[PDB]
Amino acid sequence: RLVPGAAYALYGVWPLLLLLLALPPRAYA
Repeated sequence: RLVPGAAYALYGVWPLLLLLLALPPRAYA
């Protein structure tokens, strides 16, 4: 029902931490 940000940042932050958990270095290594 169009959340007021409550279910927006929480949903857009999981993939960021997921990206950070498997984030590669600037030189790939």
